Order: sequence, then structure tokens, then C-alpha cells
Amino acid sequence: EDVMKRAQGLFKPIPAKPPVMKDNPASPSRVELGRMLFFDPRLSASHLISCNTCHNVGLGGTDILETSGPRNSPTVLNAVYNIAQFWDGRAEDLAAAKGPVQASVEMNNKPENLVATLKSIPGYPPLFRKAFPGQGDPVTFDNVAKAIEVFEATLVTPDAPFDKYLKGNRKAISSTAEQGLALFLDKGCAACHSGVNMGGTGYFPFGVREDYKVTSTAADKYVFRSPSLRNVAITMPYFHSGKVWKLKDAVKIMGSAQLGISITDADADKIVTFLNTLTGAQPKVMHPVLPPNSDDTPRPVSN
Amino acid sequence: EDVMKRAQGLFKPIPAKPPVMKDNPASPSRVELGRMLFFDPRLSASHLISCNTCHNVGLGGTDILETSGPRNSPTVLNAVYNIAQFWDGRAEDLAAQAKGPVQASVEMNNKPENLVATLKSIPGYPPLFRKAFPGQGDPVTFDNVAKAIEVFEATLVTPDAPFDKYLKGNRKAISSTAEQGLALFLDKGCAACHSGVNMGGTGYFPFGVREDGRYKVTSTAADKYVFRSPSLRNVAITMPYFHSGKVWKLKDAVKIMGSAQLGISITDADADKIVTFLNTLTGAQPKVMHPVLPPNSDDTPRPVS
Ligand code: HEC
Ligand code: HEC
Ligand code: HEC
Ligand code: HEC
Ligand SMILES: [Ca+2]
Ligand SMILES: [Ca+2]
Repeated sequence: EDVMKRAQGLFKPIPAKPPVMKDNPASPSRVELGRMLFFDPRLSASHLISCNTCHNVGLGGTDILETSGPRNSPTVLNAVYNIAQFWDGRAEDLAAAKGPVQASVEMNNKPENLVATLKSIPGYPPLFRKAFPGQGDPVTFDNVAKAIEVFEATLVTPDAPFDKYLKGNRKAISSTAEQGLALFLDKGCAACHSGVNMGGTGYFPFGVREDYKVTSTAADKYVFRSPSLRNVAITMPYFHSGKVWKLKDAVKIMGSAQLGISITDADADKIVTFLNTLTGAQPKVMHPVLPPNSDDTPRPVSN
Repeated sequence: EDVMKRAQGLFKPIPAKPPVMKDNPASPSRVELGRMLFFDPRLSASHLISCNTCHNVGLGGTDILETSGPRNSPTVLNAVYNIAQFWDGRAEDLAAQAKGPVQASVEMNNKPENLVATLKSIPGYPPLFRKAFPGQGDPVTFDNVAKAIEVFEATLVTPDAPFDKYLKGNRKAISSTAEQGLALFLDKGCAACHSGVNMGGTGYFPFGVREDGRYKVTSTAADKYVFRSPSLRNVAITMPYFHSGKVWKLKDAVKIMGSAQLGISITDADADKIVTFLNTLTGAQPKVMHPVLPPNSDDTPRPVS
């Protein structure tokens, strides 16, 4: 199959094994701690919002809201395979500081309040000494993000029917889905939505905006990340703004004159059918049991 | 006309003003320190090699050699507008920081702590680090060396290429043949990968040119490597081409990029028009004063060989 072979050139399947992070080695106790932090709403100043609120592991790693400039929450699933870390920005700033964990935390908290709160919870410091042995002061923000990152690295979705197809089985997806794939290649979609994550590799001067929703940029210095399409069927709504609710409308907008690509409604349906093959196996995550406040834990602040 | 409006969609001209670096504010003394360090060969263990050796401001910010796995040196000119920092790697690793390009370059020829100890042994350096990073007890550090350099790098931009005058409205700034090259570049789909203010350097793609004058071809990286699609600004003057530097002639690099593997075929006539367009992307080359560097003391480490 030409189509299969062309697919195997542009994409690779998600490995079952969590990828190693260089300079952040995974260990049981570090992965455990990262899981606790991920579900602990005390990392928000109000004590109500955890990472799981906006990146819900039960809803495709996102929260099925438009936004929470406001942005749609991208999935945490397979985010460890994204090269491009942010929805949009100017070239120079995406080039030259804060990564996504820190940025996310600052949405509803201050790093220093976060760390002072963790220190006030007697169960946390012993877990940080186990997870970061050797350090005199292991409860720090950088260590919070390290622990969370080794947990996020286990939030991968191997075994999507498309991945079975990449590994050699032509029958793992329906031939309607195969027609959508063929269309996805020939129309040019794959140039931007490529590699092991089927996107997340780069930025383009191409946002979807209003004035109806259309692809555009005026000569404007902002560029947008072309997202991974993995699990796109269950991470609605779509695009940086979350303004477009249906996958089919998303596919149709992407059939813009501005990126080459003309597509019929019939083409769209086949493409959607193909995009439906990219839903992998969803991680089964245990809700952690969190250590209790002390009398000295800071009070919630409503915002 | 229409070809113009499409080009204004995809590309953006280089600003004349150095871009502001988040958390790395430019100041006259930080810029001056960064220029000194850039031209100081004592940042290498041999004391012979400076940033300017591999990224020569005289030669389009590169060194016109294949390689110095070994990689061709990308230009420093406008590098402040590259989002993608490296030639290639796996997705998960490019996602992480194994250090940025300054640290990694230094590691080609030296160790960071030897660099720092060398700078402290040069009496004229510590005071300049004090002026450049006020309020810090110990300002001579590896991170401060990179910060000083980066604000110096931020001045190494090339505004006013003929193509940028065209972006700004003037259709006569490039030849009508250049304009046909432009039309081709867009229509064959080149611009999706070589877009924005830097006309590339925005992303990684699972295509590298490999050993197959067409011994070289685009081939997929079903191993798990992706390659940066580079900025094509000043491409006419930063030969040889591709991550390995193996293709010397621009026109050959263009033909190679006419790959069916990327849904593209171009005639030889086509290639020539595209080359003509690419030649419009050379900007004004920065005029950089070679610094006068402070002298060793008697305790400055010896060169190694
Ligand atoms: C708890 C501390 C966490 C963790 C570990 C992460 N998040 Fe969020 N997140 C939110 C939004 C709107 C974005 C998009 C920001 C933008 O691009 O402009 C993010 C982004 C991320 C990422 C990047 C994922 C990727 O595509 O590579 C990651 C890894 C990440 N977050 C992890 C929104 C929120 C919230 C809504 C209020 C909350 C709460 C969090 N995030 C918290 C966390
Ligand atoms: C071929 C016609 C396609 C198809 C079927 C899709 N794409 Fe793209 N894509 C690009 C960018 C920069 C974005 C983000 C835009 C924004 O957020 O404002 C997108 C977004 C999508 C989505 C939304 C998915 C989500 O998780 O929100 C979908 C379903 C989608 N694309 C499918 C970039 C590009 C390109 C770069 C030039 C090209 C070509 C395409 N996309 C083409 C297509
Ligand atoms: C002196 C300290 C410097 C500075 C400030 C920089 N360089 Fe180099 N450089 C070299 C090579 C082969 C590469 C490519 C590496 C790869 O991607 O695999 C680099 C890369 C850079 C960059 C990134 C540029 C970009 O495209 O965005 C930058 C900003 C950079 N360098 C700055 C080769 C060498 C050398 C050859 C021996 C020497 C000496 C240096 N570099 C030194 C420095
Ligand atoms: C349309 C026909 C074109 C033209 C005229 C060019 N490109 Fe690309 N390009 C891409 C990548 C990933 C690379 C680096 C590959 C490697 O080094 O192994 C390139 C490289 C080039 C160059 C060399 C520039 C240099 O400084 O060395 C040139 C002149 C060039 N390209 C022109 C990526 C892509 C794409 C991604 C899918 C597409 C499409 C194109 N390029 C198309 C074209
Ligand atoms: Ca979404
Ligand atoms: Ca070169």
C-alpha cells in the first residue's frame, strides 16, 4: 500500500513506555509525588482547582469548555511529545522562559505561595526528600514541576487504531478511514500535523479567527502551534480559542484556500472518520490520597 | 498584486530595532560585554576559537565549511527569531532543555566551569560583569555569559533585504523574475515550512536530506528524528546547505527540495526562478566593531592542544 507507506513516513506510533526526560529521571516515588500534585487543588490559591480541573484525565486530558488572553486547555495526554509548548506568541518570545507547568500555575496562584503551602502540609516534605534525595531544601517550585513532569510522561495513549495501522495492519482502520487518510496526505494536512504526535512540532502564521470562523494572519508577528491531532475526537471544542465545537467544522475550516487545500463536504466526512482513528487507550489513573493540612496551612483565597 | 498579499500573509519583514528579550534586558554595558565574549577566543580550551570563528559576522554569520554528529553551522544573524533552536532531535528531547544553543556550542570546545574560571582570571572582566549585572554578589557565571551574549546576538539582525521592501508594499524592490520565484515558492508549498518573520526556523518536520549531482534526497525519519526547517534569510550567503552542509550550491538545495515526498515537482527553469527569489532575502549585514579584549593575568589558565 502506497498510502500506508506514505503514512509510515510522516507519522510514528505512540510507544507504550513513558519516554525518559533528560535531566529529569523517573523513579516510583517521583512519579507518585507528581500524581499527588497533579490532583491536589491546594496548588491553586483558592484550594479548589487542580491540574485535573482543566486537564481532566477522564475527559481526554482537557475540560470540554471553550476557555477556563483566554485559551482552550490543550490535552495533557501525550503532551510530553509536543515540541511546541504554547498555543501562540511572537517568534522571539517562543524562542527565548516559563514552560507550560509554571504558566498554568500562575493562572490561579503565585509560585512562592504554592511552595510555602506545600511546606505547611506535613506529609509533603518527606515525600519530596524521597523523590529528590540528597537536597537540603527539596520542596521548591522546580522540583514541583519535575515531579509533575515525570507523572505527565506516563499520561500517554498508545494503541489507537491508527497506530495499529502504522505498525502494519491495513485492517485496523476501516477503508472509509483509509480514504480520509489518503485525503489527509494528498490535501497537505500532514505537513503541519506530523511525527510521533501528529502535530505539536511547530508554529505557523495561521490562526483561526472570527469574521463564521476562517484561517488568517494579516502580517502580524503572532504564530500558532499546529496541534497534535491525537485524541482530537474527544478533546472538543477546537482551535486556540475553543470557539468551534464540531470536529467536522474544524476540518472544514482547515480546508482553507489560504493553505492550498480545497475539500468537499464528502471529503470532510472521510477526514473526520480518519481523525476518529487517533483516539488511543486512555490512562487509568488512581486518584491519590492527599496529606492533610496543618493548622499553619495558608487559608484559601477566592479570586 | 495577489502574489504580494499571499506573501504578506506568510512572511513578515525583519524589524530594524533589536527585539526585546524577556527577562534579559538589553543595556549598553550588557551589549558591550556580550560583543567582547563573542569575539574572545579564550572561551575555547585552545584559546584559538571564538563564536565568530563558526558564526563569522564577515561571512553571513556562518563559516562556509561543511562541518566545523557533526552539523553545519547555522547563521547567528536573526537567530534571535528562530523558535526551533537545533537542527534535529527526537520530539521529547527537543521539548526538554539539554541546554540552549549557546551552552551547547561552548561544550563543543570547552567546559562551562573552565570558561567561568578563565573569565575570573582576566582582571578586566569581573568589573564589566559588575556593570552589566548590578546587585549580584558573584556576577561572573555561566548563565550571565549566555545572557550577555544573547543581548549582543539580538543586535545581529539583517533588516532591509529587497524582499522585506516588497513585503512593505513596494513591488519594484524585487525583479519580476524574483516575483515569479516567489509565486512558485508559495504554490509548490515551500512557504508552509519556511514561514513567518524569519521565513523558517519555526518547526521540525520528519524529513531530512540524506545520502541517496543528485546523490542527495529528502527521506523520512521513521526512526524518530525530526529536522528543523531553517530560516532562509541570507541563504544566498550561508552555503553549504542542509544539516550536514553537504550540498554546496543553492540551486541544488532547491531542486532537492522539489521532492515528490513533499508533494512537489519543479522544472529546472522553476529552480532558477526560486533561486532568484531566494537571492532577494539577503539583508543589510551588521557592522560589528571588533572589541579590544582585556589581557590575561599571570594566573590565566594555559591553552590546551
Ligand atoms: C497543574 C499544575 C497543571 C499542570 C501540570 C498543567 N496544567 Fe495547564 N493549561 C491551561 C491552558 C489554558 C493552557 C494553554 C496555555 C497556552 O498555550 O496559552 C495550559 C497548558 C498546559 C500544558 C501544555 C500542554 C501542551 O500542549 O504541550 C501543560 C503540560 C500543562 N498545562 C500542565 C489551563 C490550565 C488550567 C485552567 C485554569 C489549570 C488549572 C492548569 N492548566 C493547570 C496545570
Ligand atoms: C487538512 C485540510 C487539515 C486538517 C484536516 C487539519 N489541518 Fe490544521 N492546524 C494548523 C494550526 C496552526 C492549527 C491551530 C489553529 C488555531 O488554534 O487557531 C490547526 C488546527 C487544527 C485542528 C484543531 C485541533 C485542536 O486540537 O484544536 C484540526 C482538527 C486540524 N488542524 C486539522 C496548521 C495547519 C497547517 C499548517 C500550514 C495545515 C496545512 C493544516 N493545519 C491543515 C489541516
Ligand atoms: C560562542 C560562545 C558561540 C555562540 C554565542 C554561539 N555559538 Fe554555535 N553552533 C555551531 C553549530 C555546529 C551549531 C548547530 C548545532 C545544532 O543545531 O546541532 C551551532 C548553533 C548555534 C546557535 C543556534 C542558532 C540557531 O539556528 O538558532 C547559536 C545561537 C549559536 N550557535 C551561538 C558551531 C559552533 C562553533 C564551531 C566550533 C563554535 C565555536 C560556536 N558554535 C560557538 C558559539
Ligand atoms: C519548496 C520547493 C521548497 C524550497 C524552495 C525549499 N524548501 Fe525546505 N527545508 C525543510 C527542512 C526540514 C529542511 C532542513 C533539511 C536538512 O537540513 O536535512 C529544509 C531545508 C531547505 C533549504 C536549505 C537551507 C539551509 O540553510 O541549509 C532550502 C534552500 C530549502 N529548504 C528550500 C523543510 C521543508 C518542508 C517541510 C515539510 C517543505 C514543504 C519544504 N522545506 C520545501 C521547500
Ligand atoms: Ca480542545
Ligand atoms: Ca549553511
